[PDB]
Amino acid sequence: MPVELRANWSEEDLETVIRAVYRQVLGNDYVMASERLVSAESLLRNGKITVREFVRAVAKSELYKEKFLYGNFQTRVIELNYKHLLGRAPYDESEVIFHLDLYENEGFDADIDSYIDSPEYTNSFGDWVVPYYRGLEHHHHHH
Repeated sequence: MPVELRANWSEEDLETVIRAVYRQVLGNDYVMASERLVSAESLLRNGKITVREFVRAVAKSELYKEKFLYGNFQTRVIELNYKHLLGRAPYDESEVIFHLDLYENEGFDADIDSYIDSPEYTNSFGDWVVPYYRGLEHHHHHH
């Protein structure tokens, strides 16, 4: 079931949204891992910023150099972001290579912003929708 923020929302629905995007760490009740976007929370809860922009805030909220970077592979990290922020995995090596080049040009911060302003992904996959696992079923043309 896709998580979406509708214009006619109840707080319980939004509570579901924010908890889906926020990084619920292995600590049950420690109010996240020092992850506090008080401005993003209030702006989103007022329906002023989009889920896209909220994704930005959460993705780079705390020091992103946690495990998936030096204790992982850049290719794998990109796939993680791709599947977590766009809800889908890359189609070819080219997407990964593009993001690798971007990571070298500006870094991980800019990598994140790429998943936001992406025009076709926003309109088609979800603008006020929270990235869910969108399994792309391999097909034989249309026959």
